[PDB]
Amino acid sequence: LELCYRSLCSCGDRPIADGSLLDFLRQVSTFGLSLVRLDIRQESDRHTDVLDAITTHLDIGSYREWSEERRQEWLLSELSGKRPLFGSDLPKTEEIADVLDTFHVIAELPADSFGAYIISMATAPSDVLAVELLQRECR
Amino acid sequence: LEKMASIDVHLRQLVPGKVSEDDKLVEYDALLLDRFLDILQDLHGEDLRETVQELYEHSAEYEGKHEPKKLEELGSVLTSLDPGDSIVIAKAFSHMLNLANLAEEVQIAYRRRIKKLKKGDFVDESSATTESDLEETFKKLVGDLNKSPEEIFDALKNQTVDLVLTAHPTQSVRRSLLQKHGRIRDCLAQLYAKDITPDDKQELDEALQREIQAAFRTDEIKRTPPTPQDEMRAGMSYFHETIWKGVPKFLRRVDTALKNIGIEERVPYNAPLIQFSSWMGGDRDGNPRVTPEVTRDVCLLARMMAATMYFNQIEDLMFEMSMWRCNDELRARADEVHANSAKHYIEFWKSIPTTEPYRVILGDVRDKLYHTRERAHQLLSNGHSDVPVEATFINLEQFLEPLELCYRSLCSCGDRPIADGSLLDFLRQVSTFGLSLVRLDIRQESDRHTDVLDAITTHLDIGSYREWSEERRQEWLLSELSGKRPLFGSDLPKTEEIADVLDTFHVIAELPADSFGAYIISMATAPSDVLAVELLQRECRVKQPLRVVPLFEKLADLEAAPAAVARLFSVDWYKNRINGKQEVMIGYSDSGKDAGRLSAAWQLYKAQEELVKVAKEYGVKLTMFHGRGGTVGRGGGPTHLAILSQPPDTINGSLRVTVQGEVIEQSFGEEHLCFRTLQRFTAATLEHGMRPPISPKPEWRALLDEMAVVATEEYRSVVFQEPRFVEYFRLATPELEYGRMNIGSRPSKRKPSGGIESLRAIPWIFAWIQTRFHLPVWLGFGSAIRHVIEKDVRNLHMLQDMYQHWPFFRVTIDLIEMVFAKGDPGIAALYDKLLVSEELWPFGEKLRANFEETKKLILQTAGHKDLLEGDPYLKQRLRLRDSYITTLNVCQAYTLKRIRDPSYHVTLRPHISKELIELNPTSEYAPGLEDTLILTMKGIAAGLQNTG
Ligand SMILES: [Cl-]
Repeated sequence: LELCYRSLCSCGDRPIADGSLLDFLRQVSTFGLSLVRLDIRQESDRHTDVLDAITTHLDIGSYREWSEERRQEWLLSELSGKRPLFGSDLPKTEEIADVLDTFHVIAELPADSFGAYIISMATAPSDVLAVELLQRECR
Repeated sequence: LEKMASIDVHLRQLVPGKVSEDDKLVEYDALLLDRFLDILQDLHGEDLRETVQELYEHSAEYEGKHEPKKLEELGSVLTSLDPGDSIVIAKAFSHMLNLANLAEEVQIAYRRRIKKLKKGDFVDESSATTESDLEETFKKLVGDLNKSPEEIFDALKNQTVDLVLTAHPTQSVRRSLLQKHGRIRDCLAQLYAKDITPDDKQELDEALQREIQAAFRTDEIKRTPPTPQDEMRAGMSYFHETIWKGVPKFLRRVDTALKNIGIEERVPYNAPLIQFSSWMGGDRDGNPRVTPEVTRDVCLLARMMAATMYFNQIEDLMFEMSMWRCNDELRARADEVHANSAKHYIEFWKSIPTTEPYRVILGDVRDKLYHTRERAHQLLSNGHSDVPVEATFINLEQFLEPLELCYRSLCSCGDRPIADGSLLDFLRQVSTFGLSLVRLDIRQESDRHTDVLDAITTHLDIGSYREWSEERRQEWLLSELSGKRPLFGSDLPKTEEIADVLDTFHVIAELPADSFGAYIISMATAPSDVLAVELLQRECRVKQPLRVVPLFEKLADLEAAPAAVARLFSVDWYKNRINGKQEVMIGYSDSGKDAGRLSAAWQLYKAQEELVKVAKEYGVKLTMFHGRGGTVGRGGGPTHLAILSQPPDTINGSLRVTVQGEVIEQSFGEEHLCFRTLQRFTAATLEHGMRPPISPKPEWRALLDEMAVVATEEYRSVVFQEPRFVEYFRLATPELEYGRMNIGSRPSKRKPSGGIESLRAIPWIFAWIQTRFHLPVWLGFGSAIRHVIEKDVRNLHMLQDMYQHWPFFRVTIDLIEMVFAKGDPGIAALYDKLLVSEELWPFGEKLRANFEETKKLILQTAGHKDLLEGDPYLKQRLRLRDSYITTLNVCQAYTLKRIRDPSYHVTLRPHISKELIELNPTSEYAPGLEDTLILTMKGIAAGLQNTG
């Protein structure tokens, strides 16, 4: 389309180019390939549940009981690390399976489809960092 | 055309007497040779034929009296051939040798067994003419050992003989040419029916000639150095040739023999007495052509071949299964299956009525078999399918259940006889071949796994897994295998090699477990290698992981092996993962390359002893996997005693053996040959479990330990210490040419710049097989026997006692003697004269003296004056082959001088009638000297077959 527009303008057909063609380009740019971009939203407590099931599964303690500073420190060491975090061998409650499966769906779909991941009941940096880590470790 | 009268004369001079009274071998070979020479004359002219025949007669005179003048005459004729004539002569002699092998197979296959020729002891088990058949082995176990038939039957049900097909070290002959060889063998055989009509005999002769010409007029080069999938398709030929039909036939014969000692049952149809494993497409050790996709391909191809065969077989089964009376359960299944949509038998019945319930269930199974082939073909050809997995057979139980239902049902109605017909054969084929025919083993170097772990540990900044001591390696591997965190992801710097290893594991994880056997670590040395593979298997999400099998190759690896295995059993995680079963692999040829043949044989006996000690200490069922080069890897009769010779309790109802590519035709090409192969494997296994060879007298052990020390000293002092040996090896031997040419898919060296240590054992053996010298097999024996004889006058008597009463020693010596029969130092000398620098000639001379001395000593040990005094049948067949091989040797040697030395101009002779020179256009060497060389290699390889 930009090729058609450029070409038309080259030939002094800018008026023609500024008709249905310009409307089309603007619609492509505004609506993209999806019309809308879907935001995802989840409670922070669901992410805390997932991390606590992981830390319990690794016998490092309960991410839930950890102070915010300990949470932050662990989250930081993991986000900067080179080792993956968990596998199929992980006891997942129906809820924790919901959270992880949602991240897997996000990974298997085009980026043009998504906007923002929104943490309801956010209170501390560990909530945001938790989501960032789950995003990375869910590929 | 009284030309025939000549070849007859020469043939009878080659094999003077009769090895029995049904000895028609010289007749067979004369008949085939005459027809072939007439074909040669009709296609390439009277002069070409007269030349070829003069060459053959000279060669036969040589194999007779061994006058070097005969070699000078052969050479004189062969150098004066321009490349066209050289190709036609080499092709000619390759095909003539093939015909000799064919007449050999017929003779062996129809030789009447002489019940009066049995001596009564174990020596009888070294030749097919006096070995024990299945029933004779039952009677031996019952009489001499007073075992009850119930014990024999119970032993048999739980026994497994696992034959592993590997790629051929050279020309794994194309399936088409095998088919032709079959037609020739059959024509030969039928021509000698003592009741045949003249018109029948005429048409059979014309068919034989027709097929000899057909085989001669097929090219054996060009196209590609066949891809691993092609080599695998060619290896799977023997399932269609003989094995598919052969398994149910052998098992039924077992049933009869069990009946003949009072056992009323049959061998259970699901009992795995016979199993087939394959390396074709799975062994990647030093073979980059074998990729992950190669493994996926040969797995799917196997599933296709199996589904095809089951499909074709189940239609004859459907016609047989026309009964109506049935079990209540099977009637339920029939009404259930009758509720559905009949496409694969419109030629037979519009549809199948519920009054034929067996036919209903079977027709549904036929439908599922078709869908399995179609889905496997779509998976192979695309990568996806559209055939639902619920409409195919994904595991062997799905397949067996309806058939077992038919069998149970038939037996319920007193139709057990009907059930024991095509139905029983089918069940046994399902159980033996499974859904794949073969189970593919995977094999990789330990160093590749070490590379992967080192790249990981480097990527995690924990250090270099490579630099770590074995104890630190073990400790880290243990902490990780017991941990709950995955190890690595996509974010991992993978070299092309490391990507190959990981991708191979991913392919393994994405394929059915029925497809795989064992993961085999070449160059295993320490528990960390096995643990490394186990960890890579788990962290690559291989759901049902393979059994890990260490291949302890070098001598020090063998001494350290039982310590390693004990340490592995002593680890809790591994002990619970193996589920009480461990398989260890030994490579007779690999260890031979390391430390000589005698020292490797004795060290392998001792190492198996110690490994069984460990397995009993910890309560694990040990399974020894016998790699190539062994006593048990030979062809035919000798295998029987070789298996019987293994140290007590090393088998224990699970024999795993390599069927070498250079032997598979002699062991499975023909119906009788296959049956007797399966028989001697099953009988040898069964007997050895219950009647182990004698334990060696302590002086025998001490003597063999000393001999091993001296022998290793000589072998290593020659191969590794002599600086100019590597210079000689490159001249007197076509090893370099073998590495460059399109003969085997594998590189001959692991590191191109290394000496003999970096050379793989197969090109090591092959290089010296081509010159009829066989150094890798006998080197070291001479000085060892010399040593012990001089050390005490009486040690010779002890050696002779060992050869006559200790099976292991007898079979070892016997193998050496067989290899010497395929040897001729004079030809090795010809290679020296044409291809080796003058200042290196005495080197070869000394080596040949060793050759001679060793031969004499081996003879003295075996109590023989001539080689193979105890097996005149083999002596005969070998002599007959040698007359053809010798011409291919001389041709090979002069062709090598011609290739390496463009300054060696020869007085060529005029070309000899209509061509084959224009089938290799993109050759960097001469117009047909590369092809001539390749022909002589394939030919000599086929004539010498197996050594060590
Ligand atoms: Cl119809």
